[PDB]
Parts: sequence; C-alpha cells; structure tokens
Amino acid sequence: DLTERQRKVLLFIEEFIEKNGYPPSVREIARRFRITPRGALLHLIALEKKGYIERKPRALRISKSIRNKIPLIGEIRAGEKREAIEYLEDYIEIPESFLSSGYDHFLLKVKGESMIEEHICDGDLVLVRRQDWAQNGDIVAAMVDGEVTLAKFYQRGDTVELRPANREMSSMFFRAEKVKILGKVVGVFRKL
Amino acid sequence: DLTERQRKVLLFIEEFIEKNGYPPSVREIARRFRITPRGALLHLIALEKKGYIERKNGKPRALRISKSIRNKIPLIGEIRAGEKREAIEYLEDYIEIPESFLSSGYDHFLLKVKGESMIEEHICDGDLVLVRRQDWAQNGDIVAAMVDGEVTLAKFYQRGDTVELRPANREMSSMFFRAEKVKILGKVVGVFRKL
Repeated sequence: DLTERQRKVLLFIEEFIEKNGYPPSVREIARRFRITPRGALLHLIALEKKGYIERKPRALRISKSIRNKIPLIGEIRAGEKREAIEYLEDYIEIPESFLSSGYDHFLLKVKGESMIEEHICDGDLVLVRRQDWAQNGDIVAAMVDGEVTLAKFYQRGDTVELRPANREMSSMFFRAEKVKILGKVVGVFRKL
Repeated sequence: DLTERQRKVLLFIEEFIEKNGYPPSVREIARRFRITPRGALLHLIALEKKGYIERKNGKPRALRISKSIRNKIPLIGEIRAGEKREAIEYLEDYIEIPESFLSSGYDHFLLKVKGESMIEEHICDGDLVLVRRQDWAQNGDIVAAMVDGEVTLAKFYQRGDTVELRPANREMSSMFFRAEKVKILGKVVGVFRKL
C-alpha cells in the first residue's frame, strides 16, 4: 500500500519516463518535490521495498505501474473561486487502449437518465479526460451552481447550452463563464 | 506473453491454491486440461521464466503465484463454425479488466460488437462486451450464442422446446430455434466503450 507521497513520487517517475524516454535522477525528483536529494532517495528506496520499482544513476525500471489507476470521484463541490473540490472514493485500473497519453483522467458514476440517448445509463462509469475547454457537441462533465452534470456542450456567443440526451428533459442555458468544464467523456464502462 | 492454455493454467493454479492451501501437482494440472504430464511441466517451466509463478528449488509443493493474471481477459476476434467442434475461436489480444466486473469462479472473454442489434440495451457498434463463459442462460439475459454456425448477441428466452434470440432493436426480427440447436457461449456481463 502506497502513502499519498509515495503515490505522487511514483506517478512523477512514470510520467517522466513517458515524456522523456528514460528515468529521472534523484536530483530531478528532489526538484519536483522540494525536498533534499537524500529525501528523494528515501522515497525511491521505499518504492523499491513495496515492489513498484527496481533499481549508475537513472537505473530505474517500473515493476508495478499505477499510471492506469484512475481516480473514481464521487462528490464535487464549488470551493474558493469555484475551484472544484473532489471527493475521491477509489482508484480503478482502466485498460490502456481506453486512455489517451497526454491527459489526466477521472471516473464518475452516472446518476439518472440525462444521457440515455447517447447510450450512457444510470450506474455506468464514465471516463472523463481532464480539460477545461470543449467543442460543440462534446459530451462533458460540467459544474454550474454547485451541480455536476453530464451533458452535450454548445456555446453560441456569450451563452453555453448544456443539452441532455433525453427527450423527456430540457436544455439549460447559462452565461458562459458560469459553466466550469471538468473534462470530456471519452469512455463508458458498465457492469450488468 | 501467454497462450490461452497458459493463462488458463495460471487461473487454475491460483484458484486451486486459494481453495486447498497448497498448489496442484503436474499431473493434477495435466488432467484438468487434458494435456500430457510432460506438457504441463513444460508450461510450468515457461511460466516461471515469464515471472508469473515461482517454484523454489523446483519443488512442486512450493508452486506459487508471483503475478496474478486474473485481470487479463482475451479479446476473441473471430468465432466460426467448426466440423468436429461447434465453434472455433481466435485470440486477437488481451485487455486488462478490473475484478469488480468479473465473476469469481468463471472465465470471461471480450467480443467487439458489430452493428445495431443491441442498441436498445445501449450496446453500440464498436463496443466491447465482456462475456462470462457459461453454456446456459436465463430469460432476459443478453447472450453470445451460436446458432446455424453464426454468432449473435441477443436477449435469450426459452419456452420449452423453443429458444428465442431477441435483438434489442424493434426493426430486427426475433429468431426462434429448437432449443437444442442454440449453443450459449456466455452471458454479457459488461460493456466497454471508447469514444
């Protein structure tokens, strides 16, 4: 079991390898985490103990990846300056072919029938790629007036439409900046 | 990498240890899979080399799982009519699926959905369906079935001598068969969609 700090150090190492094509040095980890090189080495040694990495400098291999362990978020609240306050419930391993390199992702459990005509059902998980922008027609996770919803996003001029995919429901329209885009729905996972 | 036989050997080893508290022998593995004792041993050697198992000092009673493959699910690219066999399956790839979607005590496979036959159950062309391997079904189950040499996804109903394979699509016809002619490949238990 990883501590919060160990998880963050391991993700940094994995992401550095993905970006650069070789492992980070102890000094690089120390810079990232604002700790001494000695402190960074201590995290490396711990990750090696728990079997997540194998260890000249940069002699580092990932033995157990956590990059595809995607956070499942439940509640999201509007905080200071409407920053999204996310309440993590779990991490779920998502198959690599469903994830885009280059983005972070989270999962949400679908509540209700707002997206049923897009074949997204109550109880599904949606895989959300984190982004604060959207194109018209994108299925987004958005927050407005402290409500998180899934909807198709449209902007025309100063107005954003959050359009359900359900003939029993109506679209909602807002002054554009009131709508915080949390990300774009890029996968759906359903247990029957 | 693994063959299907090797994956299934590893699943058997892991479940056997869980149930019994000791690992199966070479001959227990051979009889389980209708392969030769020598064949079973060659697999253990290969799987140890691949890091999936350990056998300290090469002793059978020390056989243990080092890397579980319980999440590794075969994507089957083709299932076609056989001659001696009803169905012949071709492995396309493996996809990692969380155990939360899997039923304990069963094996599973994935199929890529082709067409609109299940659209009213919100299963779309290009989705993967996770199929739990079983050769029976209950009314209202979504099944992968082989009938008349062809594989379909449908809702299953049985009323005595007759099975109905009902598409979840108003515009497509239910198909009715003598019950004994319907080979159930398994029950759809999950749906995975990449947008």
